[PDB]
Amino acid sequence: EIFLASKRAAITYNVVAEQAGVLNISWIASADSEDDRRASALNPDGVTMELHSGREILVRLIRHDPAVFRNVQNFMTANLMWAANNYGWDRWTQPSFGSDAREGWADFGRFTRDFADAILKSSAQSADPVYLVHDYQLVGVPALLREQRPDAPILLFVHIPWPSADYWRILPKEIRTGILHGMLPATTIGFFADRWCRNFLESVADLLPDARIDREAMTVEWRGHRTRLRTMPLGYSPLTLDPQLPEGIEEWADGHRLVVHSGRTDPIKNAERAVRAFVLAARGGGLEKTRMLVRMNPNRLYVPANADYVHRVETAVAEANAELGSDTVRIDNDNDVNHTIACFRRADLLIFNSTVDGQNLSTFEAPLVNERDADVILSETCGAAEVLGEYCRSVNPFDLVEQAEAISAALAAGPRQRAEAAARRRDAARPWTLEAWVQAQLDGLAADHAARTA
Amino acid sequence: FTGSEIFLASKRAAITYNVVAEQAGVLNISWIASADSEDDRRASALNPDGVTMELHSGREILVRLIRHDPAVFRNVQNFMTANLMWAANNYGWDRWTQPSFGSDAREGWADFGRFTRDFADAILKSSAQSADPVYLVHDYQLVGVPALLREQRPDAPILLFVHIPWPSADYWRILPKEIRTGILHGMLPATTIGFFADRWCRNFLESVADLLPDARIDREAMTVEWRGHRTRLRTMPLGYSPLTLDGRNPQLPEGIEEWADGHRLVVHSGRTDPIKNAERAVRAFVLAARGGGLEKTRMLVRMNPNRLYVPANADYVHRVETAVAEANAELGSDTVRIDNDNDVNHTIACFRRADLLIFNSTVDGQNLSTFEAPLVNERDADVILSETCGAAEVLGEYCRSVNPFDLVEQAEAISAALAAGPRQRAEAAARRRDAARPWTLEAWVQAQLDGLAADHAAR
Ligand SMILES: OC[C@H]1O[C@H](O[C@H]2O[C@H](CO)[C@@H](O)[C@H](O)[C@H]2O)[C@H](O)[C@@H](O)[C@@H]1O
Ligand SMILES: OC[C@H]1O[C@H](O[C@H]2O[C@H](CO)[C@@H](O)[C@H](O)[C@H]2O)[C@H](O)[C@@H](O)[C@@H]1O
Ligand SMILES: [Mg+2]
Ligand SMILES: [Mg+2]
Ligand SMILES: [Mg+2]
Ligand SMILES: [Mg+2]
Ligand SMILES: [Mg+2]
Ligand SMILES: [Mg+2]
Ligand SMILES: [Mg+2]
Ligand SMILES: [Mg+2]
Ligand SMILES: [Mg+2]
Ligand SMILES: [Mg+2]
Ligand SMILES: [Mg+2]
Ligand SMILES: [Mg+2]
Ligand SMILES: [Mg+2]
Ligand SMILES: [Mg+2]
Ligand SMILES: [Mg+2]
Ligand SMILES: [Mg+2]
Ligand SMILES: [Mg+2]
Ligand SMILES: [Mg+2]
Repeated sequence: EIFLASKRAAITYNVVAEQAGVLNISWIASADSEDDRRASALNPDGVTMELHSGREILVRLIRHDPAVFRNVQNFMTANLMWAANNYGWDRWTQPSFGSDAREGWADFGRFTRDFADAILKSSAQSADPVYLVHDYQLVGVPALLREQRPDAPILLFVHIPWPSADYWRILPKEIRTGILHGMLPATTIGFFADRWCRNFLESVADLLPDARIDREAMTVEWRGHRTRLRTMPLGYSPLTLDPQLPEGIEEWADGHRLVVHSGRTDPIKNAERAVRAFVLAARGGGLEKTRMLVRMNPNRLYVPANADYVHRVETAVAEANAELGSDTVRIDNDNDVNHTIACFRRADLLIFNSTVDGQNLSTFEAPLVNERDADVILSETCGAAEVLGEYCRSVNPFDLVEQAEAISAALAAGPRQRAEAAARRRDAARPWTLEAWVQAQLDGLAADHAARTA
Repeated sequence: FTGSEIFLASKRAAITYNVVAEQAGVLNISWIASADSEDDRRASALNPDGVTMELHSGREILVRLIRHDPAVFRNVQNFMTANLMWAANNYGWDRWTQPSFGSDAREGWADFGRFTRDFADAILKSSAQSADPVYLVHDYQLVGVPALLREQRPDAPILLFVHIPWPSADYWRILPKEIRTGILHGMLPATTIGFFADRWCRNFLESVADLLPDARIDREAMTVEWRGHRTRLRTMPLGYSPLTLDGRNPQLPEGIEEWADGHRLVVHSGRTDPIKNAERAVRAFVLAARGGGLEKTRMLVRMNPNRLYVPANADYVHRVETAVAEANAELGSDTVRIDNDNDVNHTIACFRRADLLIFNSTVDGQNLSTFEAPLVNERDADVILSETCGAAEVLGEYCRSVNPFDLVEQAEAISAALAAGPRQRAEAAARRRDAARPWTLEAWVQAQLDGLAADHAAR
């Protein structure tokens, strides 16, 4: 009786996919490629997939209008909404919204309707449907489901940050209020971090004059709807972690301590500042036997900011080597999860210094697989820092001096200090499994639902 | 405050041989400010007690200039206060690419601690032969001063009044740890902290709650309790100084009256500062005009040069020039003009002539022009006002309140303002003047005194 939906499914012929497997339910997601459109058309029952975890799932892909989907993905969600929720605008010079934003918003409504139709069509014969709506791209869905199913439990879980009210307000009026209107009819809105729940509540208080927020209870009362905000942290999926280095890396790292920065090709991952911080720390000859690997996993390169970030990182690494000597810093840029885990295991120092991050799962996974008791530098603005920051070197991701000094201190630490820190850090990470988080969703929603309906 | 001597301090005294200057005039008290130059130091040495200065408003004040170490000051001014600190509180960083703080930021903090001890020392020396001093400390360069005054004058009323925004907690947190905490430690010992807008007070309380684990905030009482100090946050709006708006009819700058002659005139006016948002103003104008529709309309971008040595400000001027060049290329030659000077007679004259006034700041501590301009305007000009100006909390309901980042919204507001008839414009402008008129400098000074006295009484 549980229905699960999220936009992104990268199929070839994922946390939401693992959750589908845990609950043994179908997963409604978007067809993006032509192959998905064909597979979906040819397979009305859904497409079956085995995940690495060994879980096997059924995925129902929605065939959107291709132009609507193109605009929504490339412009609205991955670019505009991304910069709105992940703090990428300077205000002085960007953004400047024109007609494109309005057409994007209309297209967004159409995409939203596609998901609501799929979810309602699929649940139509269900007497007591439970709706789990995942991701920021589906923020419009709860209002549509609520209109048809006034009594259904609806969780909206957002995997990315929620920005401060002043920053949320950057968006065009129809969009900044329209998104909030779409979300509040949910029974429960979930984020990974208290800071995001707080920012959400402030955004609502600021923009919606009829809303009453309660900061202590973390609730909104708005036009009938009572909505509860919950923080439900996620760390890792053990079954997905249950590898070998990329080519050249083991021999290149052989006689050295290895610093690893790892993340998507997304500006929030902050590899440019990580490299510049390493350079400050290595500035001759502050460090001698150390190399740095920048592991990048290509993702949404249809966004200009993402392409431009890659170039900025490449430029920084070349400048690093020009300074520190040839082959001090390398980039390895592929989407092999096996390579990522291998890099995690080999690291002497792990850097997850994001400008901001909804959670950051790498900061749980990496210490859990690392067999060198690697120290971890973690940005204070990652959702993960609310659970793990006391066990890592928590840093301001904009301060190169602070980061360089953390790098230097981490590499100076002996194996006995590193052993003890790493043990505490693993102990803190270990409870935050995918299975526990799924349970947290259902438990939170069940509790809130009784009050929501009342 | 019977029996009290009041002391007023602020950094900026652009004296060549200002709101704080007018306040010194209102209260008949000396103004302690920074010697920027060699001339300033000489004048201050020659006149230990102070230099007499007539303001154009007609008031006469005594100004006492503090000699700083020349290098300390140039760095505090050029890098810290004109540039780094400005971007922090006026929202000029994208986070993805800027800022990246290096060793210069830590040295800058150290220099800032010096400039701060300079002011606190001078203030305390000046008040040393006073039994019951009252300290009015103005604007963001002096954020460190209240802690030092409190340390040496535990029972003195201290107001710190910040003229610029206070940013959201997440944004304030961009700053290096020593600075983001250090500045809060500096401010909280004040009896009262004032801002021009409620939003700034709210953001300040959030920053304190976020960074200072020892502090307790009350969002409704607007208070902080931290390590002993109870601090009250107050919103004290300021609009205009009537003594700068009376007197003879001002004259327009060279050629403007001719050029604007047969046309409706859109005026954007402001300092050469990215927050003033002229580039978007011009692009919104172009969207509203093209192609036909605003045929008898011209646009004047009045810029007042200030801090052009800051790269962000130089870049802004370049972007505006570029947008004006592109506007003219599109709409026809000489449709949009830039006119730059710091002539206040020219500014008032342009306010007077405007058919449409645009004050569309990306953010603004208050913006006083949005009060002055409707008060002197002779044409019932409409006002487009950014919702992110502190002024909008008082005047937003009486103007066309816009999201300053939305070109479509702004173009539609330009079109709607110019489509309005004389009776609608007359009625709107009368309500707008009525809403603006009470917010005088004199009333704001009284608000400072009244708030401080009340908060001090709650010792
Ligand atoms: O499509 C947006 C991103 O979704 C994922 O990342 C978000 O959700 C993660 C947990 O599922 C968080 O750790 C992270 O902070 C969020 O950005 C996905 O991992 C990314 O590849 C996507 O860009
Ligand atoms: O030195 C910073 C600026 O100070 C003034 O502007 C601030 O204070 C004004 C009121 O005194 C507000 O209207 C404005 O929003 C603030 O930015 C001064 O007018 C500016 O020239 C200075 O750059
Ligand atoms: Mg997307
Ligand atoms: Mg992007
Ligand atoms: Mg808001
Ligand atoms: Mg609600
Ligand atoms: Mg990543
Ligand atoms: Mg991304
Ligand atoms: Mg991105
Ligand atoms: Mg950098
Ligand atoms: Mg930290
Ligand atoms: Mg001077
Ligand atoms: Mg200054
Ligand atoms: Mg500052
Ligand atoms: Mg400051
Ligand atoms: Mg510091
Ligand atoms: Mg504290
Ligand atoms: Mg006056
Ligand atoms: Mg006169
Ligand atoms: Mg008090």
